[PDB]
Amino acid sequence: AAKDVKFGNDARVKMLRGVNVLADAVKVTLGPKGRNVVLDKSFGAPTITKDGVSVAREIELEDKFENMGAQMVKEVASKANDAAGDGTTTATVLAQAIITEGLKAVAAGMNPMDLKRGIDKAVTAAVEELKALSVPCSDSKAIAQVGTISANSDETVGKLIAEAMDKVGKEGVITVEDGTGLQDELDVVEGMQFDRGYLSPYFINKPETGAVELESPFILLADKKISNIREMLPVLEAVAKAGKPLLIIAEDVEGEALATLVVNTMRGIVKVAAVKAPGFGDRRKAMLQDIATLTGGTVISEEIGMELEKATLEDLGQAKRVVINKDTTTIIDGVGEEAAIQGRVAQIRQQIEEATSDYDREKLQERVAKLAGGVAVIKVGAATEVEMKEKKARVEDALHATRAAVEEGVVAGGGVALIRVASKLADLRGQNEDQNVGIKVALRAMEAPLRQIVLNCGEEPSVVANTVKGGDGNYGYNAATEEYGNMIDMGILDPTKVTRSALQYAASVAGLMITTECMVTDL
Amino acid sequence: AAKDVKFGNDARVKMLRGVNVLADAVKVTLGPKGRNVVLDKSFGAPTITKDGVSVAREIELEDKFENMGAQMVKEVASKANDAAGDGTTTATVLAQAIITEGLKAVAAGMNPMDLKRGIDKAVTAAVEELKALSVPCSDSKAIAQVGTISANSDETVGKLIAEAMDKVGKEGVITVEDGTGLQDELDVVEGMQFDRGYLSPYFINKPETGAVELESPFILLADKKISNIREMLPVLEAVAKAGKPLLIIAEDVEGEALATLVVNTMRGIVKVAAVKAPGFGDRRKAMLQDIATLTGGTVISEEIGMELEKATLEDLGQAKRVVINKDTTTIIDGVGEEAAIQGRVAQIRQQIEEATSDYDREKLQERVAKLAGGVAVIKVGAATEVEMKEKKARVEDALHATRAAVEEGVVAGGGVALIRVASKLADLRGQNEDQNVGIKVALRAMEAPLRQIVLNCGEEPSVVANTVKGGDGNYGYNAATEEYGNMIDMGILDPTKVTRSALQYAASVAGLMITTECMVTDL
Amino acid sequence: AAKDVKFGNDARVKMLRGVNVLADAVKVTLGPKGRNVVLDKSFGAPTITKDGVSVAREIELEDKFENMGAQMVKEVASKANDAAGDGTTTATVLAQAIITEGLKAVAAGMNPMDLKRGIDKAVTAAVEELKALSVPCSDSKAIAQVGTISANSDETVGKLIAEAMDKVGKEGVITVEDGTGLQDELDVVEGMQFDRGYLSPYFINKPETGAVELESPFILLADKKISNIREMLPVLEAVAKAGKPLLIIAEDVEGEALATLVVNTMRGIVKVA
Amino acid sequence: AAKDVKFGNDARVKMLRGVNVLADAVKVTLGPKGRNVVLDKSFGAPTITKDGVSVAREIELEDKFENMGAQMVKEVASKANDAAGDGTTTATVLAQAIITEGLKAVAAGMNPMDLKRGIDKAVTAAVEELKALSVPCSDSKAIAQVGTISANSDETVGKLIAEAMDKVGKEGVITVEDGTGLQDELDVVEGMQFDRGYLSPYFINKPETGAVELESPFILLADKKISNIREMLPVLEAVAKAGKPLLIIAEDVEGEALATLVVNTMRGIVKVAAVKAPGFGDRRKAMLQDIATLTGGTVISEEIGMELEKATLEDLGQAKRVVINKDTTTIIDGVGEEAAIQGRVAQIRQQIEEATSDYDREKLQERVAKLAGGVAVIKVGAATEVEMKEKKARVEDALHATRAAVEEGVVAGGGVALIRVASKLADLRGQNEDQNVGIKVALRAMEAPLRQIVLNCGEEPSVVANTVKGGDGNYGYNAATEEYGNMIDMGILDPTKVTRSALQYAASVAGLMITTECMVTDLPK
Ligand SMILES: Nc1ncnc2c1ncn2[C@@H]1O[C@H](COP(=O)(O)OP(=O)(O)OP(=O)(O)O)[C@@H](O)[C@H]1O
Ligand SMILES: Nc1ncnc2c1ncn2[C@@H]1O[C@H](COP(=O)(O)OP(=O)(O)OP(=O)(O)O)[C@@H](O)[C@H]1O
Ligand SMILES: Nc1ncnc2c1ncn2[C@@H]1O[C@H](COP(=O)(O)OP(=O)(O)OP(=O)(O)O)[C@@H](O)[C@H]1O
Repeated sequence: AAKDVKFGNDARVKMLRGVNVLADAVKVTLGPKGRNVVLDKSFGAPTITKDGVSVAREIELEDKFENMGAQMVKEVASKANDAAGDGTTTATVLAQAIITEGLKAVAAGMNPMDLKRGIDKAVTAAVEELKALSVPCSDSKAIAQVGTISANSDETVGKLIAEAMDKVGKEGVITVEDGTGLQDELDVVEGMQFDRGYLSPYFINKPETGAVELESPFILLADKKISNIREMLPVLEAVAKAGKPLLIIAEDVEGEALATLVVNTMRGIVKVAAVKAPGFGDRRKAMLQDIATLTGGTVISEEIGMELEKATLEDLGQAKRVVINKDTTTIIDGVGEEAAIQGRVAQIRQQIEEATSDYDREKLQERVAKLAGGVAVIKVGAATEVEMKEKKARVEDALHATRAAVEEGVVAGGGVALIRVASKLADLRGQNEDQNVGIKVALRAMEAPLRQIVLNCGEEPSVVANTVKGGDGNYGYNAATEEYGNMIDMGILDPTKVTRSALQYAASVAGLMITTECMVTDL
Repeated sequence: AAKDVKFGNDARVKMLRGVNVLADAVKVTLGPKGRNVVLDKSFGAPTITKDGVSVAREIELEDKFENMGAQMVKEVASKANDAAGDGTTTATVLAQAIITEGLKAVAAGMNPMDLKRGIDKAVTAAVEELKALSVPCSDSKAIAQVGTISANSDETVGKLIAEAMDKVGKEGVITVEDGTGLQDELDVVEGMQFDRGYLSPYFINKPETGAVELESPFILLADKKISNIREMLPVLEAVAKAGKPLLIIAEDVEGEALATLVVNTMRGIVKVAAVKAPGFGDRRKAMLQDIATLTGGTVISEEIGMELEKATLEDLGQAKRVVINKDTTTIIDGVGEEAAIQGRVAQIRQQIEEATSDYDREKLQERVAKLAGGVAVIKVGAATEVEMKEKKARVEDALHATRAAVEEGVVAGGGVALIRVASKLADLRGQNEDQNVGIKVALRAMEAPLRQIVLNCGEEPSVVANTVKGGDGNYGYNAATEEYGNMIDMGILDPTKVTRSALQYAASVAGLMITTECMVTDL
Repeated sequence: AAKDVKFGNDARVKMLRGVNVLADAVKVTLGPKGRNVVLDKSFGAPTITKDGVSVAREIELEDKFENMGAQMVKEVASKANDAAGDGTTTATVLAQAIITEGLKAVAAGMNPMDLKRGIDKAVTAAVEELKALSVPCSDSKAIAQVGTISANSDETVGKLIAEAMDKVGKEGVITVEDGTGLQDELDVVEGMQFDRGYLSPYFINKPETGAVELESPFILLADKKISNIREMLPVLEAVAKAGKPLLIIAEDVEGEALATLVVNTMRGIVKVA
Repeated sequence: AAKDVKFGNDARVKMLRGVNVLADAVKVTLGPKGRNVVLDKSFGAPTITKDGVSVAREIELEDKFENMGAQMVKEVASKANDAAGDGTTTATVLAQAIITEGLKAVAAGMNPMDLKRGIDKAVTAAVEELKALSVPCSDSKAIAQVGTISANSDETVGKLIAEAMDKVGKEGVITVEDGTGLQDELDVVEGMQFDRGYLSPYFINKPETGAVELESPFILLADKKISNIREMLPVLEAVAKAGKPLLIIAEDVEGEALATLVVNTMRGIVKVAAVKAPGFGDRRKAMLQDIATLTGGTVISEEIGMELEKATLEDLGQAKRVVINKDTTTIIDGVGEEAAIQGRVAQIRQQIEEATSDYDREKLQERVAKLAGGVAVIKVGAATEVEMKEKKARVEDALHATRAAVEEGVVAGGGVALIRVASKLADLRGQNEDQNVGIKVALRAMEAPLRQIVLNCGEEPSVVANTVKGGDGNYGYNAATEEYGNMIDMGILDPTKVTRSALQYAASVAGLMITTECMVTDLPK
């Protein structure tokens, strides 16, 4: 295709206009005074959201160069949300600040590569500073605060997630799903979780979240890979009139002899899914036995001799709900038999007691933790479908923030930690004055979150920025109550991982992206 | 198609406008102060790169004549990257200089093919001069410098590749692949390398790099060609529900009874690849036996009598990663059995000990070198996908540059050695005054790299060119530290092959290219 | 009126277009086999000429840049004409060749004023060499042939110029008049010549001729400046009573007297030169 | 006519476009290797010139904003011309460099007026540095060289002006005239000069010349205001009966008399040129008495009683020639007796002796200087009237540049003065980063003329610039012979005053137009 090619300042200004559009569209959602935005959906109702990443995904400009810049910054939100699930808006704001100031410097005549290297030096120094300043998160009150603040100062969901992590432990799995009443409910039912994903991206359902859900699925388990379609056709055939969608768990699933002809055979009324089995050998076999007992099913093996053609509907497992994601797949509620589940739990506990090898002990302890923790289910209760998915977004963001906080720790909320590390990093210098200018641009950039939150409050940013810079420790500006105080006392806290990942991704993409002079695109 | 035909100066100026667009878009990436570009991608995120040859590949102009010029100079970068993998930007810059000055001479009325002969005489003299001035590369410090400078003065990757060539020797194979952490990692694992390529260009995966990759492939080996599809259908059928993609190694693979119906069978969910077996007869059989033992597989033969229908999933080989390229195909990691691999290594060593024929000894020594060197794997660790591929590009460029340097030698970096050989060639004269002016055009063109690098630094190109021309030996201008000194001492060195190939390709295409009077295109 | 600028090679190719237009339009008629060129007239029949000056006079192009290039070459052609009297086609043909090759060379990237200096040196050498190659024309026969060739190969004109040349010697003065008879009339009468032009171009009675021809005029001789026309009022009254053309020779003529004389000339009451 | 506004960076880029247009159009002809520029005339042949003033005069753009930018740079060029007389191309080239880097820097988000203050500080330091580096031009050989270079490398003109100052000393008054002979003529005749211009621009007989040149006029001296033209009615009648040009010198001229004189001049019935009365009070009256002695005239005053109406042809002064400049009037070969002039010289010398006030003593000293020194006349000699007037113009601006040189000093030409000063000022800093970048913009802009003239040579600007920077003292690049050396040795010099004024007004207009945010203009119609 014939290419329009732009050089230097023209390319950079088209880039920056597109990036400014996207960053405004995302930054209008930041902070407790953050304001939700409407994303058009052609198939259904318009979607309200405070979730930055879905927004940033939805932007696509008409001018090709502006669109390219917007895609480059959409990468920031995508990477940030995948890493942490929160702070994508923060990452985008840090981006926009860094690109704007770096482009001003470059327009002055600056070398962009030295800016890049200075930005890297400053951002790594900031990573070390936040690691020094990170505080462990505990007491179930800090976690509740993280959830509440993450959900736009929603105390009910913060309390609910605090109760959930109290019950299932700091490492238990919690699932957010559609509720039925007007109230959000907690349902900790028996379930299972294994770190595997779908084999083919054609199993993605109508929702664009990337996780496919099954309405009362039918569980099939296997450790030995079958050979021909005809051996597993009767099971499908039985499934084809069982009533319930089929999820198969195997060591590794092909595309040729399953996916192509299940797509060509079925138009998609009732879905069929196939997933990998984590582990290998005896560990995988024991895990499959545990899953089969949880779902009331059985595991086919060469040694047993029981075959797929002999397998019936009652022999195999069944679950009440199953959600499959690329990162990790969970069976939400497998009915099975409660007495059988308890007997298997006792058997695996005695397996722990007899075992003495460190690897065997730790994997069996992982098994008992998975069985005992269960799955917490969040029934998002609200009046409407728009409020359904909006509250789902805020609840999932709160859950992800709590996860990251217990993974790494917490620091002062509202970007105050950025102010403090910027004050601490004022002395960092680069190889030359060029790298010093880059570090100073990064310094100027890290107060962007506070300024943008205060702007979302309608208050003037520079006043608050200087007021916090005059402060120290955990003194900052509660935007919700429009007053200065200690966040740690009042519970405005960010997870350390969220902040660190956001700043890291933003610095990396911005440093690459301000060094760009030739832009080549279709006309 | 109706042809618009342009003659003489208007044709040549449209040509030159297109060439100038492409050459600017490539030359903005040269040197340590070289600055990255953005190439659009329709399927995914925009690609920020410093790789000049890619920049050449995605340039196409709206005016047909300008598009011709751009394509004919894109040929330069393609040929240069194929030959050496670095210096494509240098080749394009030498082109643009030569075409512009030759067009000025032709606009004066000067005869084109005598200019061509003068250019060839000068460029062959320059080849001999650089061969005289080439210095062998060794000590693992010069290699590290070549890698670092090749990767835009990136010292960490230079140290890493120095360690890699220290471990796997100066001739071992090194693979660059996607990493997982934020850090670039070195993983020297057991693998195989053999100079063979894919049979059909329809096996090219989604990446446009031309090398297909397989995630957990399944290895099949053969020395006797099967006859019918039905004999090898069960293996495929077994593969069709094995879980892993199938790579077949054979003497020579057909298209009629494999490729057509394997494209018609699968839609591209899981790939199936077939490659040629290097060598012939007993050498090919021994290589297949070695590869089957490396992957834990077996080789089908008429003498053995074991048949494809009798072959099972456990009988055949399996690898962790395999990347197939047209030039050379490598199995990155075949698990197999470490004890079996060591036993095969000892057996082949004893085969060396018993053998005395020079050809047998050298091929068995090639076998033991391939087995002992293994495969070095570079896990490109970075924050983002854009930084994934950008760091991959710079690391691969460093790899190719180090390969070329150890293949042929090194000279002064930044074109300083090219300046020196230009100074040494001031006395070369052609058959007539026309050829003399052609030689002088080549002479005035060979200072293009230094000028363009210094311009990328934003500095005064003329003072640097004159200062270096006043200098001698390895005295030149470090662009990174903006100062004049000895390149050998400060480690800025080019591979001799890269520079020689760039100048040869550029001179050939440019002299052949400035002779063009008529241009015939679609309207 | 605002001004539109054009700088760079685009301007150069523009006056190149203009000079090519004018230069071809005038070079067609060069030589004895010079082809006719027809020129429109606002009224009546269009004139048909082989005169390079005549065709070169009215060349003026619609767009301003090539018009201005045509005007520069028109300037040099008329300057050579007033310097020499002939060979204007030759001058502008030489101009076309030199400018075309010069613009080709400067567009080829050489230094323009270095080129100009080289051309100046070459043309100076050509000038001195043509002094070396020059041959005296003191003979009346070559005078007859050159007068013939200049006047469109008319031997009668060259012959008459030869006889007049013999009449007034080497540095005499020859003046053309109109004869009522079908034969040309050659005479020698004492007269006065001095290199002085008219105060105003409006004094010319015949615009095509370019000179003021007066028959039996009263001649006034003055060595003083005519600052006021009141000094010329009795002179005008006397010459109007007598009824003949009037010629004035004075040291200087100021704006007032010149303006009043111009007004009187366009009135049609007196003939004053 | 309605008014359209454009504020913000759009206005900035707009006048940047305008100044780039005009600045290139004038920078092409800079230097001895300056390329020709062709300009259309509404009638006849187009003019071809190397004069920066000429090309800069008729630049105006179709759209209003860049036209305005062109007009600011035009007015600064003309202001420097009237201040100095030469180097207008230099001033506007410096203007282009300073404004382009300044607008680039302000568009980079930093404070424009911090930048302007920094540029002002840097240019003030440059002014004091060039004062330090200025060399006296008392030597007649350097005077001949600078007169040569100013008048397009014509050694004859510089030589003639050199002998002119040899005739009338260091601070004498010299007027160029037209000589009928092919040879140049030089004479010295006692005359008058004073800093007074015409009442109306319509008094100028030659619009291209800009001055009123009159031969053998009747001169009227008055110390009173001409409120009514009825006072000038008998004078007009007498001068119309006599038939010569008329000069009026009066204290003030009101609107009525000026309008009536303008009507009379455009009628074509009389030649009347009126100028103000120079000086003030008793000094003005005394020097008007001196002028009356020089021309044989009489001073008319209301306080004395004798009025403008009671004027005869004998009472008015007379002279052989007069030239009334734009703000100056000079009288050559006055009729009045030299003995009376010598007596007046003695009287004002005794006034000097009895003078006690320094101001009055200096006024009497300049009175005796102008009354005794006289005026040199240089009559240009040539064959053609066209080259007559062209060499006359070359003499005019060459001598004006020579006077600028004599008043202040001379430095090596070719812009290397600016190059050396920029070398000596690399160390100065400002109060913040924006003042520092303003200093840097001024520094790297004041080096532009060398690069532009080398461009005009056809060579590479940067190599010559850095080589001359490396060279120290008066070492630089002869553009004429296109080779290095000392320009003093080969006589390539520029007056200190012209370059100093050029850079001063360039920095002034840059500081004023950098700080342009709102740009109002009339509507496109
Ligand atoms: N009362 C408050 N005072 C100060 N900062 C607050 C307050 N409430 C919330 N914040 C800050 O607002 C941010 C949370 O807002 P929000 O969840 O909308 O965006 P995010 O965490 O940057 O990312 P995302 O777009 O994924 O939601 C955190 O930085 C938190 O510290
Ligand atoms: N500090 C430096 N000083 C001088 N030259 C340098 C310096 N750093 C790098 N170079 C030169 O820059 C070039 C490497 O730049 P780069 O890798 O972008 O381009 P390339 O090698 O010409 O080709 P390609 O487009 O394939 O990368 C080499 O010629 C190297 O000598
Ligand atoms: N031989 C020379 N070598 C180098 N520079 C020279 C030489 N002769 C003159 N110059 C420089 O060239 C400039 C003279 O340019 P030019 O004669 O076109 O007019 P100007 O003085 O710049 O201005 P104006 O427009 O008022 O005529 C001066 O800056 C002078 O120093």
